[PDB]
Amino acid sequence: AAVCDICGKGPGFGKSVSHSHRRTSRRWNPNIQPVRAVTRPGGNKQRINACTSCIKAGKVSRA
RNA sequence: UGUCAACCGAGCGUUGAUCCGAGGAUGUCCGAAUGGGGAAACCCGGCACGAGUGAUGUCGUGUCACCAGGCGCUGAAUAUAUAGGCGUCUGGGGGGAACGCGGGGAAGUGAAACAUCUCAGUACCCGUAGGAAGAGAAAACAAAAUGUGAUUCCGUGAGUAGUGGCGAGCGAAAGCGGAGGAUGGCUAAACCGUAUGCAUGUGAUACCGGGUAGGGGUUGUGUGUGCGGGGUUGUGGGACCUAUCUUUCCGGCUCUACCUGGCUGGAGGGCAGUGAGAAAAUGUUGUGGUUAGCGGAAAUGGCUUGGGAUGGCCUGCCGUAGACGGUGAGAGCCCGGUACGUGAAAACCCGACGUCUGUCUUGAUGGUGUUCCCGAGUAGCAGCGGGCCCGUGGAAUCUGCUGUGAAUCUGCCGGGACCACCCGGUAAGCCUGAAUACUUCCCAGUGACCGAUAGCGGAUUAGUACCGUGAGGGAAUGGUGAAAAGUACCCC
RNA sequence: UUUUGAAGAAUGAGCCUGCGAGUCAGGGACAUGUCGCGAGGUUAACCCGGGUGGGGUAGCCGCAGCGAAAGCGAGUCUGAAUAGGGCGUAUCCACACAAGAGUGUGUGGUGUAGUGGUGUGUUCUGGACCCGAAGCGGAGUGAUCUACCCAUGGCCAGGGUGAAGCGCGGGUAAGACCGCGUGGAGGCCCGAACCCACUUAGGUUGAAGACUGAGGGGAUGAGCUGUGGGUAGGGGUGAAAGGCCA
RNA sequence: CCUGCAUCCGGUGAAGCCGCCGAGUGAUCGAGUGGUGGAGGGUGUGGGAGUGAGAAUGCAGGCAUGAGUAGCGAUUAGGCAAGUGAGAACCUUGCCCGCCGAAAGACCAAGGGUUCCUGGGCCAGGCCAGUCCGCCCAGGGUGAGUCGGGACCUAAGGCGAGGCCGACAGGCGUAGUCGAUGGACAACGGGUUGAUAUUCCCGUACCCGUGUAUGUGCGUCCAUGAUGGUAGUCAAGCGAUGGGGU
RNA sequence: AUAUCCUGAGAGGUGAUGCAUAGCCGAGUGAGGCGAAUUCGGUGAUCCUAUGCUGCCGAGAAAAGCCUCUAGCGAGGACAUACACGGCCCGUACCCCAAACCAACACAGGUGGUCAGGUAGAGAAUACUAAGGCGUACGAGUGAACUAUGGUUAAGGAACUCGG
RNA sequence: AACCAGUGAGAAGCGACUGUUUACUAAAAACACAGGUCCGUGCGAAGUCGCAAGACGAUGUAUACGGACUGACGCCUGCCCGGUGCUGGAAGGUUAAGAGGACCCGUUAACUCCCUUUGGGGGUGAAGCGGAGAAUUUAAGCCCCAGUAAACGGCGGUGGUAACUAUAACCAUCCUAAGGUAGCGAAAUUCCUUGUCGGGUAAGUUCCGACCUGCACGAAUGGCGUAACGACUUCUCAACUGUCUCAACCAUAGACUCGGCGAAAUUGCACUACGAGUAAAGAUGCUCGUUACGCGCGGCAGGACGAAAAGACCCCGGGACCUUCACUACAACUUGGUAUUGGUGCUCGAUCGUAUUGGGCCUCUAACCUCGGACCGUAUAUCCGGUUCAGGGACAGUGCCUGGUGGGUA
RNA sequence: UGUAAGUGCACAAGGGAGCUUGACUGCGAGACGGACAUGUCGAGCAGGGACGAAAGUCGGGACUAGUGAUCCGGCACCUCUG
Ligand SMILES: [Mg+2]
Ligand SMILES: [Mg+2]
Ligand SMILES: [Mg+2]
Ligand SMILES: [Mg+2]
Ligand SMILES: [Mg+2]
Ligand SMILES: [Mg+2]
Ligand SMILES: [Mg+2]
Ligand SMILES: [Mg+2]
Ligand SMILES: [Mg+2]
Ligand SMILES: [Mg+2]
Ligand SMILES: [Mg+2]
Ligand SMILES: [Mg+2]
Ligand SMILES: [Mg+2]
Ligand SMILES: [Mg+2]
Ligand SMILES: [Mg+2]
Ligand SMILES: [Mg+2]
Ligand SMILES: [Mg+2]
Ligand SMILES: [Mg+2]
Ligand SMILES: [Mg+2]
Ligand SMILES: [Mg+2]
Ligand SMILES: [Mg+2]
Ligand SMILES: [Mg+2]
Ligand SMILES: [Mg+2]
Ligand SMILES: [Mg+2]
Ligand SMILES: [Mg+2]
Ligand SMILES: [Mg+2]
Ligand SMILES: [Mg+2]
Ligand SMILES: [Mg+2]
Ligand SMILES: [Mg+2]
Ligand SMILES: [Mg+2]
Ligand SMILES: [Mg+2]
Ligand SMILES: [Mg+2]
Ligand SMILES: [Mg+2]
Ligand SMILES: [Mg+2]
Ligand SMILES: [Mg+2]
Ligand SMILES: [Mg+2]
Ligand SMILES: [Mg+2]
Ligand SMILES: [Mg+2]
Ligand SMILES: [Mg+2]
Ligand SMILES: [Mg+2]
Ligand SMILES: [Mg+2]
Ligand SMILES: [Mg+2]
Ligand SMILES: [Mg+2]
Ligand SMILES: [Mg+2]
Ligand SMILES: [Mg+2]
Ligand SMILES: [Mg+2]
Ligand SMILES: [Mg+2]
Ligand SMILES: [Mg+2]
Ligand SMILES: [Mg+2]
Ligand SMILES: [Mg+2]
Ligand SMILES: [Mg+2]
Ligand SMILES: [Mg+2]
Ligand SMILES: [Mg+2]
Ligand SMILES: [Mg+2]
Ligand SMILES: [Mg+2]
Ligand SMILES: [Mg+2]
Ligand SMILES: [Mg+2]
Ligand SMILES: [Mg+2]
Ligand SMILES: [Mg+2]
Ligand SMILES: [Mg+2]
Ligand SMILES: [Mg+2]
Ligand SMILES: [Mg+2]
Ligand SMILES: [Mg+2]
Ligand SMILES: [Mg+2]
Ligand SMILES: [Mg+2]
Ligand SMILES: [Mg+2]
Ligand SMILES: [Mg+2]
Ligand SMILES: [Mg+2]
Ligand SMILES: [Mg+2]
Ligand SMILES: [Mg+2]
Ligand SMILES: [Mg+2]
Ligand SMILES: [Mg+2]
Ligand SMILES: [Mg+2]
Ligand SMILES: [Mg+2]
Ligand SMILES: [Mg+2]
Ligand SMILES: [Mg+2]
Ligand SMILES: [Mg+2]
Ligand SMILES: [Mg+2]
Ligand SMILES: [Mg+2]
Ligand SMILES: [Mg+2]
Ligand SMILES: [Mg+2]
Ligand SMILES: [Mg+2]
Ligand SMILES: [Mg+2]
Ligand SMILES: [Mg+2]
Ligand SMILES: [Mg+2]
Ligand SMILES: [Mg+2]
Ligand SMILES: [Mg+2]
Ligand SMILES: [Mg+2]
Ligand SMILES: [Mg+2]
Ligand SMILES: [Mg+2]
Ligand SMILES: [Mg+2]
Ligand SMILES: [Mg+2]
Ligand SMILES: [Mg+2]
Ligand SMILES: [Mg+2]
Ligand SMILES: [Mg+2]
Ligand SMILES: [Mg+2]
Ligand SMILES: [Mg+2]
Ligand SMILES: [Mg+2]
Ligand SMILES: [Mg+2]
Ligand SMILES: [Mg+2]
Ligand SMILES: [Mg+2]
Ligand SMILES: [Mg+2]
Ligand SMILES: [Mg+2]
Ligand SMILES: [Mg+2]
Ligand SMILES: [Mg+2]
Ligand SMILES: [Mg+2]
Ligand SMILES: [Mg+2]
Ligand SMILES: [Mg+2]
Ligand SMILES: [Mg+2]
Ligand SMILES: [Mg+2]
Ligand SMILES: [Mg+2]
Ligand SMILES: [Mg+2]
Ligand SMILES: [Mg+2]
Ligand SMILES: [Mg+2]
Ligand SMILES: [Mg+2]
Ligand SMILES: [Mg+2]
Ligand SMILES: [Mg+2]
Ligand SMILES: [Mg+2]
Ligand SMILES: [Mg+2]
Ligand SMILES: [Mg+2]
Ligand SMILES: [Mg+2]
Ligand SMILES: [Mg+2]
Ligand SMILES: [Mg+2]
Ligand SMILES: [Mg+2]
Ligand SMILES: [Mg+2]
Ligand SMILES: [Mg+2]
Ligand SMILES: [Mg+2]
Ligand SMILES: [Mg+2]
Ligand SMILES: [Mg+2]
Ligand SMILES: [Mg+2]
Ligand SMILES: [Mg+2]
Ligand SMILES: [Mg+2]
Ligand SMILES: [Mg+2]
Ligand SMILES: [Mg+2]
Ligand SMILES: [Mg+2]
Ligand SMILES: [Mg+2]
Ligand SMILES: [Mg+2]
Ligand SMILES: [Mg+2]
Ligand SMILES: [Mg+2]
Ligand SMILES: [Mg+2]
Ligand SMILES: [Mg+2]
Ligand SMILES: [Mg+2]
Ligand SMILES: [Mg+2]
Ligand SMILES: [Mg+2]
Ligand SMILES: [Mg+2]
Ligand SMILES: [Mg+2]
Ligand SMILES: [Mg+2]
Ligand SMILES: [Mg+2]
Ligand SMILES: [Mg+2]
Ligand SMILES: [Mg+2]
Ligand SMILES: [Mg+2]
Ligand SMILES: [Mg+2]
Ligand SMILES: [Mg+2]
Ligand SMILES: [Mg+2]
Ligand SMILES: [Mg+2]
Ligand SMILES: [Mg+2]
Ligand SMILES: [Mg+2]
Ligand SMILES: [Mg+2]
Ligand SMILES: [Mg+2]
Ligand SMILES: [Mg+2]
Ligand SMILES: [Mg+2]
Ligand SMILES: [Mg+2]
Ligand SMILES: [Mg+2]
Ligand SMILES: [Mg+2]
Ligand SMILES: [Mg+2]
Ligand SMILES: [Mg+2]
Ligand SMILES: [Mg+2]
Ligand SMILES: [Mg+2]
Ligand SMILES: [Mg+2]
Ligand SMILES: [Mg+2]
Ligand SMILES: [Mg+2]
Ligand SMILES: [Mg+2]
Ligand SMILES: [Mg+2]
Ligand SMILES: [Mg+2]
Ligand SMILES: [Mg+2]
Ligand SMILES: [Mg+2]
Ligand SMILES: [Mg+2]
Ligand SMILES: [Mg+2]
Ligand SMILES: [Mg+2]
Ligand SMILES: [Mg+2]
Ligand SMILES: [Mg+2]
Ligand SMILES: [Mg+2]
Ligand SMILES: [Mg+2]
Ligand SMILES: [Mg+2]
Ligand SMILES: [Mg+2]
Ligand SMILES: [Mg+2]
Ligand SMILES: [Zn+2]
Repeated sequence: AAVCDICGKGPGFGKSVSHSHRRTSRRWNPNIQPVRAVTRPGGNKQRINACTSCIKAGKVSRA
């Protein structure tokens, strides 16, 4: 739950602000889920972490 | 025949010692440690080739990690195939004082308190290479001037325009003047060829510019990929037809033989070359400098005090050399050397002079109307955060994440919301030296800087003794005199 | 020294020789002397000179001010108002006009002085006269004593107390129960080593940075101890006292 | 005090120190004189100061009183004759007396590294003097097929090829290899020098390996046998990285 | 069935015509030579049989080695005797209930384990003692008070002290 | 016969016993201890450490495990559900993000009047581009209603009503939830207190047994007893003794002289009297007066505000830790939307059949999930990966925004 | 004699009656006391009003208490900017 193995999108770091205008540390992590990639026509897939961006763009096929 | 620091015994050298300059071998063990093991410098092996004993026991020289990337073989449950397994080559594991790039990232303290702020993007950490790095060829400014023309670094522009519990504080840009010259080059798209596959075929009147004609595969027609031409831009450009001008020879092809228009090979003549624009090697110069050395001028002058003249008085000489040190007391002419001249076996790097490599000349020049192209989850939009003076405020621009999601030249984006008219430009791919930053080391120089409680903690046994089981802390100790001639000898 | 008030019984001083304290940086600011120039002064960054010298007009202040502005100008803003007011035209004298509500309104003159270096007092930003804590964060180091647990050994001198069970003689129909011999279960009892620390006297510039002399509790267990291992600081551990962590 | 400039002094004695004599309204001065010394100084006028001490329970070094006062670190206690030598209650020899004796004795592991022996001396140390020493100097000294460890095996635990997770840094744990306080494993008595002893010697034992010779002696090539009975295997001898006992 | 096997204390023979010793001679920092008897009883273990046996519950390491089995290799190997050989690396002095270790010291503390004689004694307590080792590092004198550790004391016995 | 070698009894209080604790002032009435009750846990559990895998719980499965209060054994364990938590009913009101676009304006196409010639100067209006943007939708929390005291908690005063004196020993007044059941009581609780009564010696503010006037005893922060036990606290009795009237004597190690070595704290100065005075209010050091040869040794300690640690007690200023309905945040938990995210069916609505795009429910498998079984990588593997079989399944988990609880942390 | 006290008012500022909103706009010569900013009075000018024939008075209440800076923001208008 860190980075997409394909596009390598790492998490970004920022500062969270309360309604009292006081600052504090917080982190944002890109949406990535475990899916079996469709790359070989042979009909075999392997467990690889992927990101919604790559999945929806189809860089790893759906089948 | 190094040195602390005398002393003895031993020896070499004119047949060139010692010394210094360049290159070359050996180089026990640990230390990324990598034959295996482990509490640093200590224990135990395999394999091959040699040495030794009547044979084991023994001994010498090689070789015996891991990971990643190529290449070859092999193909499990399981069939296609993969994972996995073997053989062989190429690379990497650590260290380094400062200098860079991208991230993470704190608390003391001011506001006479303090949450926002500031301290500060500081200390520290992480991943990273170099001798420098990064950045870089406008989707840039400005405003009606017919302006500038890549980037970087300094001085102004000013403590102003702004911002802030409008407190404490924080802080630009444009333009202008300087250092440098390369206002440089590459790459995917529009279309033909070629190894292919996936396909399907009316498998025959379609593939080839016209005419004579032979046939049914340069597949008849589509798709994705590797390989060579033609193109690289803003007054838009590039691909197709249509006229004009056309600065070597020959061959094979445009299905085929014959004329017309195109594709490709073999030979002049230019073009550059270690180069960012393509890469590899091989044949002949600079008293270019550097790593040592060598030459190098003139008073034993006289008189005086003296232990000692390098002190005082009087006479000389050199000066392309009166910088600086030593010598028994302040030395141009005593010594070391200074001005100046020379000077290298080997090696270094620079520059210049020579085989070889490769694009183009099958090609270039100025026009025309039509059909296709100009960098995809991108630009923009909505939500949540950063840093620009802008501390969400009307919020421009850049950027991180999540959803939605566009077009190809009367297209698109920019001139601090936004609309209309004007003006500039062509992002979503990649390289690019010169102007700049720094010294752990070496060479040469300087001090209205310190002289032993000062000066680096360290002028001597120095990061030693010592303290602490640890990170770590951290001490004080120079002057005899010209030479030791360091007081023979006698006496208590 | 600090005190309104002290020779003090308010503090500092054993003696001696050394070491120890209003400086620096910036074209900063105000003020004050000093030198050139004079309606100008004035150079940065950067070039050429073993050298302090010579170039370098990019910049900054006075030269006109008023008004938030479109602007205007010896005037200007407020304003319906030459109608009074706010700011400015260096200052002055003289000449005329008004009231003499103190002064103002119009003409002519002498005519204005600022700017660069530098000495000195203060001030701005750097810790800015000298020295002086309890505490915070980041990064690292310790469970060899002390707490707990884990694997593996050793340790407890002597002497008493006698459950179940068992066999025999009684009781019963069988028992419970009644006596007789064996057994040593006991977080049982008295008492060594070891371990603990209750009272008491000494020590207190001690022999010892927490002991000694007399007495005091366990001693087969929640026992004692050796060997090697694990537990890291807003945390560990803790038969729980706000203890321990060299 | 250091410096630019111009001057003067100095082995016929420059700088500090200790006196005498004097001098200015002050911080002081003397080119006026005496002893010590041996190597650089003064005046005039400019520029720059780490430029002037008595106190902060200041710091480095040296030294005052209490002071020739307390103590000289237990629960046993010495005495005598002789010797050595300059020195003897503290050293050597001999004779009495006392103390300890679940230790105040004889040993192992951990712990230190030359404290062990021989020879030399007694300015450093021993709480006093020392001929003595756990002071130092110079030399010498440590002997394993069988004792403790390694080459044999394992635990609580540590490392960790692959791998999982994690923004990076990093946390986990498989196969394996490390880790005695355990298991198995083969020697005892006596003698010996100034220091070594299950180690050397004497006497007698035990456990693994290699070579040669000899004797039992069995097969490969013949072939009986048992068979499942022509033919195909075979039970010799080794025997596990595997199974099962211990 | 004391069948058969295993184990196995203790006893007995061998090791040993050897070694050592009480003692006798000369000989002294000491060495040399010679060298007797060595039978029977009592007491009695914390040591052996013993990983035994009997009770109890809180219910009690692994690997290696050894034996065996085949799988599998296999034509030389097994046994016995004799002769002649090899058997690897580190630890090895001295100090150990302390003047040599832990405590700043030549310290009134601590430090795991093994040896345990005689007499009285229940004893590994207590008293004197053998083997064995010590007189441990400032001394000599002196009826002061006072201090501290002991010893004794008429009659009352707790009347002091907050408190036997 | 030396040495060695337990005083005993009678009560009360507290605790059931043996045990453990503040190294270095406190060993207890403190702590735990076996008994019980309640709460929570359906199994890669809850609870943990760890942002994650994973590990413990357990190589176990409610006749167990985690949390809480109590403490052997005997007789027992009263009333109250308003407030706050917890478990249920959310059947209504309220509101976040997101969907949604009533109306409005800016903008110039087109224009509405003069004014020219080739849309502005004095208002209408299309599209596109933008802005605030309203009504409708929502889920949680909050308000509403029941249960729970071995959950945190509370359990009063007021008046009247006996045969002579004594008071309430029944009824009603306010309130809320009721206004102390058993048991005990001048106690480890009691200020007025040495309360009153009986025991104890001559004397008893201690002690023992009772009296109820319980400021301010009380039954799971338990009450009253209780065999045995306690280096726990208080009192009484016999024996004893130098603890006393009342002290005396003897020995050891110092204290003392002699010999040797040789110590520390402090220190402004010194040929450092006293009586009465004088002052920063207590004088060796000042005024008047009295006394007093110089220098030592052994003894005693009133003074020299003697030595020790920049006073702990007080205040000022600044820290640290702690508590909560003080403020502001965070972790964690929890609610919806949205992406991951698929197909077919029933059922509810805003331009009784006609149009509305979002809710509720049931199904199917391919996404996805399972510390389920069997095989292979594999000689040794409870790791890991792959194939297959078997179950869940468009949920859950996880990204982004958001509403709530939140002394667990800052 | 509205609201406490004092100072005043018998001429009125006590009461009664008719009309009317000067409880205006643009200004202000000078003084009052104050460390600072806050606080107090005022003659007189112009516009356009009120009362009164006129002379004349009116910039709230016989007098002294009935209140609050800075910053930020809202509303109307403006011959400012853009
Ligand atoms: Mg990731
Ligand atoms: Mg950041
Ligand atoms: Mg912050
Ligand atoms: Mg060399
Ligand atoms: Mg070599
Ligand atoms: Mg290695
Ligand atoms: Mg290694
Ligand atoms: Mg590779
Ligand atoms: Mg296949
Ligand atoms: Mg590196
Ligand atoms: Mg403050
Ligand atoms: Mg503050
Ligand atoms: Mg900043
Ligand atoms: Mg480089
Ligand atoms: Mg660039
Ligand atoms: Mg770029
Ligand atoms: Mg600027
Ligand atoms: Mg400031
Ligand atoms: Mg091309
Ligand atoms: Mg191209
Ligand atoms: Mg001379
Ligand atoms: Mg001369
Ligand atoms: Mg010179
Ligand atoms: Mg010389
Ligand atoms: Mg010189
Ligand atoms: Mg020379
Ligand atoms: Mg902002
Ligand atoms: Mg904004
Ligand atoms: Mg604009
Ligand atoms: Mg243009
Ligand atoms: Mg472009
Ligand atoms: Mg540069
Ligand atoms: Mg000196
Ligand atoms: Mg250390
Ligand atoms: Mg002062
Ligand atoms: Mg004073
Ligand atoms: Mg004063
Ligand atoms: Mg005074
Ligand atoms: Mg005094
Ligand atoms: Mg004082
Ligand atoms: Mg004082
Ligand atoms: Mg004071
Ligand atoms: Mg001093
Ligand atoms: Mg001192
Ligand atoms: Mg200033
Ligand atoms: Mg000035
Ligand atoms: Mg001047
Ligand atoms: Mg005026
Ligand atoms: Mg800290
Ligand atoms: Mg550790
Ligand atoms: Mg029984
Ligand atoms: Mg018994
Ligand atoms: Mg007893
Ligand atoms: Mg003592
Ligand atoms: Mg200490
Ligand atoms: Mg004691
Ligand atoms: Mg004791
Ligand atoms: Mg006693
Ligand atoms: Mg005892
Ligand atoms: Mg007792
Ligand atoms: Mg007991
Ligand atoms: Mg016990
Ligand atoms: Mg550690
Ligand atoms: Mg407590
Ligand atoms: Mg401690
Ligand atoms: Mg000088
Ligand atoms: Mg001279
Ligand atoms: Mg001289
Ligand atoms: Mg002289
Ligand atoms: Mg001299
Ligand atoms: Mg001068
Ligand atoms: Mg001067
Ligand atoms: Mg200066
Ligand atoms: Mg100074
Ligand atoms: Mg001084
Ligand atoms: Mg000192
Ligand atoms: Mg003293
Ligand atoms: Mg004394
Ligand atoms: Mg004494
Ligand atoms: Mg002693
Ligand atoms: Mg003697
Ligand atoms: Mg004894
Ligand atoms: Mg004994
Ligand atoms: Mg003993
Ligand atoms: Mg040891
Ligand atoms: Mg050792
Ligand atoms: Mg010795
Ligand atoms: Mg000697
Ligand atoms: Mg000596
Ligand atoms: Mg000494
Ligand atoms: Mg020696
Ligand atoms: Mg050996
Ligand atoms: Mg492991
Ligand atoms: Mg690895
Ligand atoms: Mg691991
Ligand atoms: Mg190991
Ligand atoms: Mg071991
Ligand atoms: Mg031995
Ligand atoms: Mg026995
Ligand atoms: Mg051998
Ligand atoms: Mg060895
Ligand atoms: Mg030895
Ligand atoms: Mg030793
Ligand atoms: Mg030793
Ligand atoms: Mg010992
Ligand atoms: Mg020591
Ligand atoms: Mg000692
Ligand atoms: Mg000791
Ligand atoms: Mg011990
Ligand atoms: Mg014993
Ligand atoms: Mg004795
Ligand atoms: Mg002895
Ligand atoms: Mg005494
Ligand atoms: Mg006594
Ligand atoms: Mg008597
Ligand atoms: Mg008596
Ligand atoms: Mg009394
Ligand atoms: Mg009493
Ligand atoms: Mg009670
Ligand atoms: Mg007890
Ligand atoms: Mg306890
Ligand atoms: Mg404790
Ligand atoms: Mg204590
Ligand atoms: Mg203690
Ligand atoms: Mg205590
Ligand atoms: Mg206790
Ligand atoms: Mg107790
Ligand atoms: Mg307890
Ligand atoms: Mg109960
Ligand atoms: Mg229980
Ligand atoms: Mg319960
Ligand atoms: Mg769980
Ligand atoms: Mg409970
Ligand atoms: Mg209780
Ligand atoms: Mg209790
Ligand atoms: Mg209720
Ligand atoms: Mg309720
Ligand atoms: Mg309530
Ligand atoms: Mg909407
Ligand atoms: Mg609720
Ligand atoms: Mg309610
Ligand atoms: Mg009572
Ligand atoms: Mg009671
Ligand atoms: Mg009471
Ligand atoms: Mg009382
Ligand atoms: Mg009483
Ligand atoms: Mg009493
Ligand atoms: Mg109470
Ligand atoms: Mg309760
Ligand atoms: Mg209850
Ligand atoms: Mg009781
Ligand atoms: Mg009595
Ligand atoms: Mg008596
Ligand atoms: Mg007496
Ligand atoms: Mg006597
Ligand atoms: Mg004595
Ligand atoms: Mg004494
Ligand atoms: Mg004495
Ligand atoms: Mg002495
Ligand atoms: Mg003092
Ligand atoms: Mg007085
Ligand atoms: Mg007095
Ligand atoms: Mg006083
Ligand atoms: Mg006096
Ligand atoms: Mg006095
Ligand atoms: Mg006097
Ligand atoms: Mg007088
Ligand atoms: Mg007299
Ligand atoms: Mg006193
Ligand atoms: Mg005092
Ligand atoms: Mg204090
Ligand atoms: Mg305070
Ligand atoms: Mg804290
Ligand atoms: Mg959503
Ligand atoms: Mg979703
Ligand atoms: Mg989507
Ligand atoms: Mg709160
Ligand atoms: Mg807190
Ligand atoms: Mg009236
Ligand atoms: Mg008004
Ligand atoms: Mg005025
Ligand atoms: Mg008027
Ligand atoms: Mg007026
Ligand atoms: Mg008025
Ligand atoms: Mg009126
Ligand atoms: Mg403010
Ligand atoms: Zn991706």
